Amino acid sequence: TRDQNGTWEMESNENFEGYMKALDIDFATRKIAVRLTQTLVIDQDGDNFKVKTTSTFFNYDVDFTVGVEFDEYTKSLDNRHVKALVTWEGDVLVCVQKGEKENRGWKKWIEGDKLYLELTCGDQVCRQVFKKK
Ligand SMILES: *C/C=C(C)/C=C/C=C(C)/C=C/C1=C(C)CCCC1(C)C
Repeated sequence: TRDQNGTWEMESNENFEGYMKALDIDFATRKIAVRLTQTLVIDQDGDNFKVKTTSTFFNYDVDFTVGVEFDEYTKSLDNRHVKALVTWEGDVLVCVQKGEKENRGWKKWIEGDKLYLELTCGDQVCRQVFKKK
């Protein structure tokens, strides 16, 4: 389904370290974040998304409209400027972050009671799986 609405609690986090290292996230920061359990809160109304990612130490917020390019400055992460665009490929939601890093972005999809997130940067792929709360 395309309906990604809900509160989603992480059950699996594969290769978050590699993704973070490919982004050039500082070594000391990665040590904290690498095995933190995350919660994703997604509010989806038509093409409009509000997404909040929360953990014990880190909170993130991003709002976007599907099909509308937008500049991002990822200063709380790797501190870079990218041009972000989120679109649908079938029922897979695809974000491309155009900039210095190749293959940078993510794919997100629902399969059952679970939300899957694939974060990509360079040659690295992180896969996270969440269950709806
Ligand atoms: C729709 C799914 C989205 C927008 C996923 C967002 C995930 C993040 C913004 C994760 C950010 C972080 C890192 C990449 C490194 C560790 C610190 C975090 C959790 C803020």
